[PDB]
Amino acid sequence: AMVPNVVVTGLTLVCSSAPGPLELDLTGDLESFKKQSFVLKEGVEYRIKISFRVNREIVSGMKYIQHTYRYGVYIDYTDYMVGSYGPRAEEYEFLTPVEEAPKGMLARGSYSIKSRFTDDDKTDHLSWEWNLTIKKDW
Repeated sequence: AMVPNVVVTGLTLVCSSAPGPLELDLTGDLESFKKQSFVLKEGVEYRIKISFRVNREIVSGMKYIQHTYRYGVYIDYTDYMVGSYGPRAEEYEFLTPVEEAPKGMLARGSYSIKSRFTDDDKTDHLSWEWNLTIKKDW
């Protein structure tokens, strides 16, 4: 111990009509993501996929949280129940239900997302910030 129990490894934006992969390596330098962004075409359906491993013991009440900002203004809170996961060699993948990108010129542009992977004990398994850009086109 300081053998971590949970290691959050990746964020993926799942979108069938995206021209390429939208992935964050969460084992890297988390700061660099603030000077990067993922593009989504306005109005499209997507899901967020969180890749994580459990090394030692059963974690209950896992939870994925997203705080969404536009120019530093707080505009949405979304949390998803992830559930209970036991230790395993193979990484787990949590997928959100379907979300939809907003639509219209006024809703276009870059949004800031503060992500948190936590649980019933409020453990900070991993906290990170990334950007989502909504455009007219890919």
